[PDB]
Amino acid sequence: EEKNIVRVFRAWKTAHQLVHDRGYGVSQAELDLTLDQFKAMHCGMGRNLDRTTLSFYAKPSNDSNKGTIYIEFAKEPSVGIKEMRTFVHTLGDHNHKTGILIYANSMTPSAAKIIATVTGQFTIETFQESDLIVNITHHELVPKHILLSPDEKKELLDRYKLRETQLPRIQLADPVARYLGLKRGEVVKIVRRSETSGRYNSYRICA
DNA sequence: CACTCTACCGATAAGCAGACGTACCTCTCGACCCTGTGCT
Repeated sequence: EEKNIVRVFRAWKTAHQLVHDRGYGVSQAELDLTLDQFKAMHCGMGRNLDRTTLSFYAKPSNDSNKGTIYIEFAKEPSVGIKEMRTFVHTLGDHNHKTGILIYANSMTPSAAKIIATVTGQFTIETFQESDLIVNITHHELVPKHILLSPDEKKELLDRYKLRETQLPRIQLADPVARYLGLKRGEVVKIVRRSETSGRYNSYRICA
């Protein structure tokens, strides 16, 4: 019982960090909470976690072009087509451009088909709770990934006289690509340490 | 308009087979059968 509560708290804080990293607005109070505060703000009198209140949303911080982002934790342990349609409806109602759905156990394939069905209208990204318990970008092995704006990508390609296919590649299913919400064609500048040069800048296109 | 019996395309793995293997060099030694048919 308590284990599920602490797991959902960890996933929820990780989702808040994920939102803040992508460039959306998350108040420092939200980032710097504690387990007890989460219990107070999301658990009932009987301490039973209330999955209705696990959803939140955020606004872009420095790029007003981006739409609002909406994050919801699946009420049912396994997401189905019914809940996928419900989530798409919720996204449409409030005009949320981006939507992240976090489920616990599994998600059906025909439910996944809905993501491609509405890709032209909304961008929907799915996470498993276990994929957000620990923030991977805080790992020592993970170097600093930074999304490049289209102007900076164009600058890089023109400087190296490159084609997008000639850059190193990063998979869309890459954990850090999913953490950063990378779409196909977007380039990430990765800053790394180096035994030889001290610091190194690699560039990977999402593909 | 609550149900529970079959249609579905899905995914699941399942057992399947098929596919691969250091470098360069020196030398020796062994290599079809079976039966028609003209010849004498």
